[PDB]
Amino acid sequence: RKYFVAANWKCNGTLESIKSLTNSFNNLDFDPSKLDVVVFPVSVHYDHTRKLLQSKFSTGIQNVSKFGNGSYTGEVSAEIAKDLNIEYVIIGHFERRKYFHETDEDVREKLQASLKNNLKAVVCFGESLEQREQNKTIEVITKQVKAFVDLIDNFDNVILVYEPLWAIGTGKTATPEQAQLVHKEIRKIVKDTCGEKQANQIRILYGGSVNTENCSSLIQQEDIDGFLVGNASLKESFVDIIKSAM
Amino acid sequence: RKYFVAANWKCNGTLESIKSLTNSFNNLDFDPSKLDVVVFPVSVHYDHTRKLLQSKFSTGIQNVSKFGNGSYTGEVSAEIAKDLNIEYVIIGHFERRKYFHETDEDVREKLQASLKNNLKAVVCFGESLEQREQNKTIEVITKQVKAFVDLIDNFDNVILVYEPLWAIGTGKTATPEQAQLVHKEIRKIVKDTCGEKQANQIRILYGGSVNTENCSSLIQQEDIDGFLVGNASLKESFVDIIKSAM
Repeated sequence: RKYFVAANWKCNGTLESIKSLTNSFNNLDFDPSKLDVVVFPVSVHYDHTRKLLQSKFSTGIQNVSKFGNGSYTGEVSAEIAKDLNIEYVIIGHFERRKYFHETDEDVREKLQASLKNNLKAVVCFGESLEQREQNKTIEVITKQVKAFVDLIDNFDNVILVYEPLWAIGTGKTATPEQAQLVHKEIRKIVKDTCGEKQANQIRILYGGSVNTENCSSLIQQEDIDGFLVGNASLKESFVDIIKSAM
Repeated sequence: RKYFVAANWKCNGTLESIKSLTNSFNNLDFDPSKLDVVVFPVSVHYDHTRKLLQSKFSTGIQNVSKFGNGSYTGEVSAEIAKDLNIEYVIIGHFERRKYFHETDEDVREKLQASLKNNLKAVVCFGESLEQREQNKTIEVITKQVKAFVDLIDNFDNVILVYEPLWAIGTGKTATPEQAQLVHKEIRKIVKDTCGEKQANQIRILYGGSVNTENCSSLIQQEDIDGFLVGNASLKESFVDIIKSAM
């Protein structure tokens, strides 16, 4: 399984800043045929980033519409993402599940639009603090996954990401092994709703806080196939994280 | 005062369709100092459009984040737009109030955010079929207007837009004379809480269905200063609409 290393710049950046960060990322010489590296900039920051990052790097956008083209002010569609050659899309990131009310229903509609236009989706999920304290993890992750897992046609064009929300700001932090458990559990869920084969080929990323100190300790985990890094990806040392996957 | 005319492409357009159109747009010789003509392409189309369209044409985005920069996957913060030199932004467009639960609170917030970053806004609002149908347009409009209007300090950088939602859809169509009324009321509300000066200098575009055949009928109205043209702006004929205002 090809390790997956994604950079989620979220809503951050300035022309000059990306210039620096990208020029930095370029220095690391990696073989994309062995490893996948994806940086997701800000909608309006896309064309800037793409023309700065050497092709070895892959790029997507942090979001896609649930509708096709038409009267949907403020929305970018998979239709457009395609004609613009954007290769990946993040869907269901908890930050949009929270501040914007996106739902499983929406994530399904979004996953479907993307695959129909040949986009590659990086779909996210993960139980909450309260949900975990109710020993309802496996349960939630199943309801979540089973909400779109049926739409995947080619298990190399859809990337799963686990977001341990139960830690998102509480001093807490999933141990490289605690994450590992949920992971292997996600995959099982995949096995029994798609087939032993499928699950052994779909990549499942970690979503918790990632960085230089734990990256290698994480990727090394049995069922963690890389990660969707947040703030650590806005610093030039991010190259160190990519390495841990080389 | 200065007539304002904008093209709201919404979620429509490919790299080529835009190349071609924009060109059909350049041909029209108008003074950008006597009239305002603004185009709003899809986020991942701003750069492409901006470069292809000439200076006489102002360009902007269709939505701006209510939050500043930070962990907000999927959003575009006003500051990022300021660093990008995006001059205009649309806010509270009914489609975003509907499909996405944007509120009067949000609008208020995004406007205050846009202005902090020297952006120029085109804020939208209007009542529903049920609301007009129960005689309340003036009650609604005032609320929606009193909701954010006070933030305005330079009555040239914020442009109000009315949207006859009660028609939009209902196979109906507000008449020029009707639109005019609502417009004089909006103006008044601007006056009542900002002063005659502010009031008589702010522009209030139409926002209902505008086309090569009724633009005249509306612009002519004395409380109509231009419009937020939809589908028609995807055609080369849009120019004739700019013309109705020059």
